[PDB]
Amino acid sequence: VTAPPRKVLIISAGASHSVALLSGDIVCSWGRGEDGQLGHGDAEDRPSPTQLSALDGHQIVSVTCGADHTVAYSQSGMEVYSWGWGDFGRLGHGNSSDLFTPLPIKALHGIRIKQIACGDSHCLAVTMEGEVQSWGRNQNGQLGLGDTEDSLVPQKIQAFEGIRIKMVAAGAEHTAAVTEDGDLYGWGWGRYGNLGLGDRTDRLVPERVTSTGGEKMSMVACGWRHTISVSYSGALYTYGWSKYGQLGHGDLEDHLIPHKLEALSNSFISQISGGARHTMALTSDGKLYGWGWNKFGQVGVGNNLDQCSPVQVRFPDDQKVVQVSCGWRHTLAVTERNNVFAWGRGTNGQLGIGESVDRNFPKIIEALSVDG
Amino acid sequence: VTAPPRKVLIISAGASHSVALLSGDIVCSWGRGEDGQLGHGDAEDRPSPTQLSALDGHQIVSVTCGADHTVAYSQSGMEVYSWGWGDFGRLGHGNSSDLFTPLPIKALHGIRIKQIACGDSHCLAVTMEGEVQSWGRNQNGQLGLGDTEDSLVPQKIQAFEGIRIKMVAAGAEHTAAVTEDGDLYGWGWGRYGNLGLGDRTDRLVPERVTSTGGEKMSMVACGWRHTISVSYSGALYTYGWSKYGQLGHGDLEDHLIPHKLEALSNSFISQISGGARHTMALTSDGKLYGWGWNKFGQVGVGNNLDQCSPVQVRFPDDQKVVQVSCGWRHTLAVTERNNVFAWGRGTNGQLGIGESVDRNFPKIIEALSVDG
Repeated sequence: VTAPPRKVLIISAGASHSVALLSGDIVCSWGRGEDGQLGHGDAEDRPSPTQLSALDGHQIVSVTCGADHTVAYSQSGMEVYSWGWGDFGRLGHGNSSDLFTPLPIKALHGIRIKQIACGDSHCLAVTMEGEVQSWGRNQNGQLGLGDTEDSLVPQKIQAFEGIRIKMVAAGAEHTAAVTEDGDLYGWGWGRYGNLGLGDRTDRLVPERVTSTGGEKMSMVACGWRHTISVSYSGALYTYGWSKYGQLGHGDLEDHLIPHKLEALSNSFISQISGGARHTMALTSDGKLYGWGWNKFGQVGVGNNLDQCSPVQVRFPDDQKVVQVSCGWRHTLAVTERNNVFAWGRGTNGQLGIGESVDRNFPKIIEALSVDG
Repeated sequence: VTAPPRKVLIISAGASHSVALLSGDIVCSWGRGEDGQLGHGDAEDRPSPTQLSALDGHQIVSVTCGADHTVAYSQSGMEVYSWGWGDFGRLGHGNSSDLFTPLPIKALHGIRIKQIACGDSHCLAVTMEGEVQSWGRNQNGQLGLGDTEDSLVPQKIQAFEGIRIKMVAAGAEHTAAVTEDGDLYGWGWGRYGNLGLGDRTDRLVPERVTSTGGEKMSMVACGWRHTISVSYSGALYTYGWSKYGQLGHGDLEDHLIPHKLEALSNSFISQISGGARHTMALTSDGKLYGWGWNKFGQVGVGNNLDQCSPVQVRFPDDQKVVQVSCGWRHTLAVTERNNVFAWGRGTNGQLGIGESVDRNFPKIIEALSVDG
């Protein structure tokens, strides 16, 4: 009998593409291919998951999408790879060349990497020791280096000296982080209140968010112009832009400091993802809630109407969700049954279900899933 | 017999879409439709020219594409319309809502408009009196208003008081202008020397280019990060980014001040267009030269190799070219026979030739042309 599908370990949504890491250290990618973000050498869209052969045997343990580029890394080889749109040095190679196949980021060779975050035009790496390096576009201070000059190679954020960083997140042109001891930071473009600092002004270095209720934060994620964080008590906070209701507070008003999403106060949140104009949160018992822009069905609730308060995304037999990732106009999810689902815009093939119309509720990706 | 095709009056290329104005005041659009830039109400790509019915009978005399939006105006009704991606107020309506159908820009109602220029995320209008108003993204000073705050509505550039502006041009995040008396200006994002001011620094208000040889400039155009101008003697100057050879000086070096393109010194240049990473120039006797990025065939010279020096684009029977417009990955041209040709990337339908592979030399658009 044909071997069971590989376990789906990681999913990541870019703006119009999708990438997964499967057991056996196998990378696959699908969706928009025009900027090289799929990494298969050509520039064509792929409507079904396509194995990225160039990374076979390279012991990849992680993948992360930016808007129109992709990063992956190997812990054993201590190598980070990047490919896709090259403008402003977002790929980190000391130039701005686009890449249609993965190349190792030489500046990160031999570094012990804990996490990579990618925004639209900048990226950040966290080391096992909690140090942070950033690269790419810096016009609004998003690299946190204290100026506004783009960096074509990774540079250490000296502002975090002596501060152990747990994780970072990046939006279009802003950045956030949480420390191992629960403090929350924001920097970069801040015009819609998305740094959580109480104003609409950029920051060129990380600045600590002081309005958190004395609550410590365990995690943070960014959408295009909004930010989401979760406290040690599982409470969900959002801040920044809510033009499309993506903050989830029942209206379309921006927030300049973190604001607890009251409607979810009785659920413990375990994972979060920000899309361009929508948001996902996953509870500890595997229920997925979505909200925000829904023009293309990306909220996954069976219609095409924007949602300004959380709505539960439903799956067959109520199977629990274990991973979620948001793109510009689509959403990906993995369930406890080792099924992968996708919904939203499908014109670039990003749903991974073969040629298809857009979908407004979850659709199974047969190529990756146990069930049909 | 079926009436002759309408005369093609204006062509304009956006990043991944294409728009034309035809005799009888008819607007048609094709290519990528996802952000609303085609203006037909839906979000779908159109691979053939599609009449924009909503503007029928509105006496449109001009159309101009930005990256992912479109502007048109009527001289008789003194109305300017915009549609497409709404972020940062590039559409000029006092909000940042996307539009999938044209809406009039109320702030420009009853104003006598001479010209509209659109970049990626900002736009400018020149009045019949040579005044300039700008709107949209302003993070690097590209609106020329003296600060870095986005403007959701048009605002007058007070810096040009008493200076009669002939025309303006806009790139990704920079802007240029020529005065009626031949002076050249640049402002906005300047990191690749593209303002022509001798450095890599932004300007928040227009600044005059002083290295022009005492030559007066009759016209200016912008690509993504480069700028092109033509003198009263028909000499061609380029400056800014030349990573892809788009300045046309035989190598890949940036220029911080205008540099005359020596290879074309024996031709008189009459029209110019900048694409994202390629360039077009049209001589007074109707010969079209292209150069720069050619990955998708957009230079139109029968291959997919970048060109760092001008190469003549050839047409059937050497019919003269009368109009040209460059997009992100495609190029449009109109000839003296009232034929329209397109070449380059075709995945969004932007070539207007029905479903098609990419093309590396000119292909006739049957729907608009006299010939087959």
